[PDB]
Formats: sequence, C-alpha cells, structure tokens
Amino acid sequence: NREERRETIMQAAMRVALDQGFTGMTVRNIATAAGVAAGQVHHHFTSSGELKSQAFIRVIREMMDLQRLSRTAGWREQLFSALGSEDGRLEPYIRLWRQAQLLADSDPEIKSAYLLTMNLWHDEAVRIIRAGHAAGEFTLRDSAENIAWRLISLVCGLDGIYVLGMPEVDDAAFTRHLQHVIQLELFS
Amino acid sequence: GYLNREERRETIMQAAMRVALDQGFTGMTVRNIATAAGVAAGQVHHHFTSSGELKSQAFIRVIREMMDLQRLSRTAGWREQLFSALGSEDGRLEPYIRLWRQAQLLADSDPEIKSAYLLTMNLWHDEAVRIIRAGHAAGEFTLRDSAENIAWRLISLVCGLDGIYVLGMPEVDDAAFTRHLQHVIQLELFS
DNA sequence: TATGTCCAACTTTC
DNA sequence: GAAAGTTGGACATA
DNA sequence: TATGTCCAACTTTC
DNA sequence: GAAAGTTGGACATA
Repeated sequence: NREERRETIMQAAMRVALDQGFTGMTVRNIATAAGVAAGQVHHHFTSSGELKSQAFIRVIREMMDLQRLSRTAGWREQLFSALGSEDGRLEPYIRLWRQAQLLADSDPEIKSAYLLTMNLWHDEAVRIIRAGHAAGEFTLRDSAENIAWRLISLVCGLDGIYVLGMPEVDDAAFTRHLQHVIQLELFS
Repeated sequence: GYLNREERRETIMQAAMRVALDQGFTGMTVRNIATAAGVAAGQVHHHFTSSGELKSQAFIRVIREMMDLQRLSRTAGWREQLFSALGSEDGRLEPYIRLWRQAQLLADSDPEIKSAYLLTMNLWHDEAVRIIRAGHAAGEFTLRDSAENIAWRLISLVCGLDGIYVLGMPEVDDAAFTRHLQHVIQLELFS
C-alpha cells in the first residue's frame, strides 16, 4: 500500500523541525518541503498538533539512533554516551529537545510527547546499567531505574545551567561532572 | 507622605515583591505594582530604568527572601542544613519556588530575567558551598572533590529532578524527590 | 485594540 | 467521492 | 485592550 | 524661593 505519501510528509516535518524548530512546523512549510498540496497534510494526519508531536518523536528516535551507532569499549563509556555524548551531529536534535521542554509548559500535546522521550531516554539508561551490572562492571547499591532518573536529572539540570552562560559549567565541566557521578553511582 | 529616594524605591520594590509572590510575573504591571505600593504609576519610572529592571530586581529580592527563610530553619546538623538549602519541604517556600520556575522559562526570552536568574543560581551555589565547607571543617562531610564541584552537581540534580517532577511523572513524586536528594548527599559527602 | 499568523471545517469543482 | 479551493475565527502579538 | 514609557504641573520639604 | 518629591495623564506600544 502507498503509505509513502504519509512518510514523505512526515520526513518533511522532521527536516523542518531540525532546521526551523517547532515555530517553522506549519502546514504550509511542511507541505512545501514535502512537495504536496496543503490539503494532503490533513488527509494523512488528524491535525497539525499530531504531526508536530509524531514528527518530534521521530526526530528524537533518529537522535538516539545516531548516539547508538557510536560503539564504545565498555559499559561505562556507553552510559556516558547515552547520557552526554559529545558527538556534534546530535546538536540540532538536542536543540529541538530543549524547545520541546519549554513548550511542554504551555502545550499539552508537546508535553505528552516530551514525557515519552524522557521515558525512552530512561529506558536506554536502564538497559545499559542492567547490562553493565550483569557484566560485573557496575556495582549497584540501588535500582537501575532510580540510578537512571538521577543521572538524567543531573544531565538536565546541568544543561539548564550550561545554556545560561556559566563559564564555570562548560562542555568540559559537563563531561567531568557526568563521569564523576557515574563513578559514584556504579563504581562504589 | 513624602519619602526620600531610597525609602520611596523600597516601597515600590516591596510592592513588586508581594505582587510577584501573589500573582507571578504576569501580575507585575506598572499600575498594579504602583497601586499595591499606594503610589502614583509614574513613581515606578522615577526610580527604575524600566519595568524589566523592576521585575528582575524584585524577582531577585523574592529569591533572597526565600533563602533567608530556609537559612533560619534551625537545623540540627550540616547534613540537615544542606538538605534544607537544596530540597526543603517547608510549604512556606512553595510560592517562592513557583516564581523561580517561572523565571527559568522567561529567561529564554528575556535577557534581564536571564541575567537575574543567573545570579540566583550563583547565590544558591554560594550557600551550598559554604555549608559543604562548614560540614567538612566540622568533621561531618567527607570531601573527595572541591565544594564548588559538589555544589553544582547537587544543585543540578535538584533542578533536573524538579523539571521531571513538574512533568507529572508518577515514578518521580515528592517522596521520590526527597529520597533521591538524600541519596546523592550520601554519595558526595559520606563516601 | 488590531494586526499578523495559522488551521480545521466548509464549499466548489472535477 | 476525492481533490482543490475558500472560509471563519482562533491564537498570539504590534 | 492594557501595558510601558515619559513629562509638565502640582505638593511638600528645605 | 529653590529643591525635592509626587501626581495624573498623554502618548506609543506588547
């Protein structure tokens, strides 16, 4: 069945999302990027809110794909990558991710989508912690689920300060802080 | 009656503070603050460059007042003091916290508020550093890192958890928040 | 206010 | 019945 | 609307 | 009488 038209529109939304952010994700812009009439967008999606939400989730999934293709030499390093990869190709995705966090306060649809990405992120960290524990590399004094929420909280809070302009919390300090908490949570 | 410049400014600032806590930034209009202070609307710009300056400075004062409340909590130890400065469950602080959250978001579109929010983070950090240094000197805290690094990580944990908590995450409620904060304090200062 | 922007429903055309 | 075209007002903002 | 900005007249203090 | 402080509104603007 020719579901390619829906995927064509979706991929247009993904590209507009990464290039212009949520502000640029109008029916007209997406339709132009997809090369279709504006009527077809509603013909394949209930509303623009659904499209923006689904397209945002697709972008976050692509981000996680990009993070996973980086192979590391240990579960410690794979956890750091999953929580704070330095790969520059993730920057456009992280930018959209931050915008969704802000819009979540006023948009319930984006809030729902944003909440899902947190769970997808949490699940990823949980899988890595459980594997490293079974490998004998990680020592667990607490549940993987609890450890993962604290590490994600550490990253989000530290990133909230980083974006402000703190010279004391730059990319270098971010790395050292993340490595330090991994040491405390999983190597004690 | 008539007041000197410093006194008049404080009356306007005090009104701006109570409006912020009662109605948030949205309620902090020139006329609403001036009426709350009992002064002519023009008095605001006689004593502040702009409403943006007034909002930012008043916001800072509110956060300061919050930090005063927490600091006078009469704790029984440096651990309890640090927990209070990071995650006090005192219900009196909630109106201050809601304004704090509001400023974090507005900082994305308002440089004045962003600069003011930046200051509150430093003020918060300064207090955490002092408590950590005090507990270390008192023999209560064990430090494997500088108090400055420890403080930023504890503050980041709090800010990060609060963001998740605000989302409605059932696995991260008020009880979990406390447990997580108490647990990281153990890792950082008692390991 | 009122002005720019945007969209889900409606209308016409084929 | 489907695509193309039009509407009216919602929404945020000058 | 309603909200920010600014000022010429007015009132109090010196 | 001058200086300081205050007022209400005009005007433009988010």
